[PDB]
Amino acid sequence: ARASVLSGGELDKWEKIRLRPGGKKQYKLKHIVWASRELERFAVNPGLLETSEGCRQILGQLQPSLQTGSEELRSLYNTIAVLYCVHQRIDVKDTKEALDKIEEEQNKSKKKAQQAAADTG
Amino acid sequence: GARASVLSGGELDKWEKIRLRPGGKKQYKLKHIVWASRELERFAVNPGLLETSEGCRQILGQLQPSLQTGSEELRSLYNTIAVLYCVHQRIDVKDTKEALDKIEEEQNKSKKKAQQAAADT
Ligand SMILES: O=P(O)(O)O[C@H]1[C@@H](OP(=O)(O)O)[C@@H](OP(=O)(O)O)[C@@H](OP(=O)(O)O)[C@@H](OP(=O)(O)O)[C@H]1OP(=O)(O)O
Ligand SMILES: O=P(O)(O)O[C@H]1[C@@H](OP(=O)(O)O)[C@@H](OP(=O)(O)O)[C@@H](OP(=O)(O)O)[C@@H](OP(=O)(O)O)[C@H]1OP(=O)(O)O
Repeated sequence: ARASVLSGGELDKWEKIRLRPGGKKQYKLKHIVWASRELERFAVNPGLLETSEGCRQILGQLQPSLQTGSEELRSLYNTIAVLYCVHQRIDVKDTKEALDKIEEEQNKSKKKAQQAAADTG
Repeated sequence: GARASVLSGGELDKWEKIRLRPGGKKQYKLKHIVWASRELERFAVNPGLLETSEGCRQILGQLQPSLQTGSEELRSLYNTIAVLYCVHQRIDVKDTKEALDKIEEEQNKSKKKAQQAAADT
């Protein structure tokens, strides 16, 4: 699960992203292996880490449990959030920025969906 | 019509400076409150809920699922009540677009303070 999930280029940008905004630990291979084993624990298909859409669907499954979520649950969500941004080639420098951008991309997409339907005709 | 129970004095003078469209010339008037009031009755929604920040919030939650497929009338009604909410909340807006952006920004920050409140146990 250390070569199927990310490409070579994806990995090099993965290993520069910091776990927390003002911290110097960064993401490693071990966080990919861990998230993989975690999803199986949660009865989720780990193969979905391999793509943007797969990651999106995982975050959709996990979102409802996020506010009451344990630290393990929150760490798993944040990791997959960073993976999604990587797959999308959205630049991020830490976990918080990936969450902000995913939030920003959900608003943009819902906006364009409303404009597209509204201007239909 | 009168329907002068919805906005106070300070609120009415802010209402009438807000533009219907972000860079437009027409601004909200008393006839837009009268109209929104009658529109809600026709949608079988309590128009007295226009009189408070909490009332407008509950209306927006009622109408939101219908928004993407809504007609111009439905969208106009939603937009009008989004501005009223911002007026009641003393959120400074200058047009309908900004009112919608700030409601979304407010929902984002409440959901994350709630996630941080629980996350700190
Ligand atoms: O390959 P390097 O010369 O070692 O520089 C890279 C990198 O810069 P690049 O993206 O151009 O490779 C980092 O930060 P960003 O530029 O992505 O913002 C980071 O910079 P910091 O000094 O701020 O940490 C750090 O430079 P350095 O190795 O001197 O500490 C990093 O190496 P790391 O990714 O392992 O931190
Ligand atoms: O006669 P006024 O009521 O004083 O209208 C003027 C003004 O127009 P003038 O520059 O010609 O005086 C502005 O609008 P524009 O003509 O440039 O479009 C301004 O507009 P904003 O609301 O965007 O700030 C505002 O209009 P409003 O009536 O909404 O307050 C403002 O005068 P006030 O300082 O009296 O508001």
